[PDB]
Amino acid sequence: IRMCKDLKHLIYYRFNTGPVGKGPGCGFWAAGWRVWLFFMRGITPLLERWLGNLLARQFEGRHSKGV
RNA sequence: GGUUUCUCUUCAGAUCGCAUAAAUCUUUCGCCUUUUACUAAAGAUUUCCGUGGAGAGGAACAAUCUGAGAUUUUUUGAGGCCUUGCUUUGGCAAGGCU
Ligand SMILES: O=P(O)(O)O[C@H]1[C@@H](OP(=O)(O)O)[C@@H](OP(=O)(O)O)[C@@H](OP(=O)(O)O)[C@@H](OP(=O)(O)O)[C@H]1OP(=O)(O)O
Repeated sequence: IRMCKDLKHLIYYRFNTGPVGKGPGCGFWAAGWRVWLFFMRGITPLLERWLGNLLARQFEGRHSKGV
């Protein structure tokens, strides 16, 4: 989130330079899109393992003593 | 001595990736009632998103294509001839010849 905020500042202070002002008209979404896809690369196996454990506890049942 | 595409197997020691996430363990910090979820540095490992080389099989298209392959100076007649020793009998070593 912090990286995205920093990127926005960078983009805005390369955008609002000449006659353009502080309007909401700047949409240059490639950098934040890159950041959230690299996050999604990292968060795919962790969420896969977590939801697999959730489904296995939902269907196989919870081991009482177990480990 | 074809291209394109799909799948499988094997090897990566190249910035395998002119990009970059996450997790585990051991310690140091910070926040701090306690536990997750946390802070950010190191080390040891992993997973994931991708990649390169080689081989094999399949499918669709061009059906070949791409190759490798002489006289006029200095590289051709200034060529033949008797004698002495050896003849090693194809001639060698020495003289005036043309
Ligand atoms: O720095 P942030 O906290 O991330 O807020 C910014 C900032 O607004 P603030 O100055 O008030 O903090 C920008 O403003 P500028 O200084 O660059 O002019 C910009 O606002 P502008 O559109 O007017 O440039 C942008 O706004 P937005 O993302 O809507 O485009 C956004 O403000 P927000 O946090 O409200 O979104």
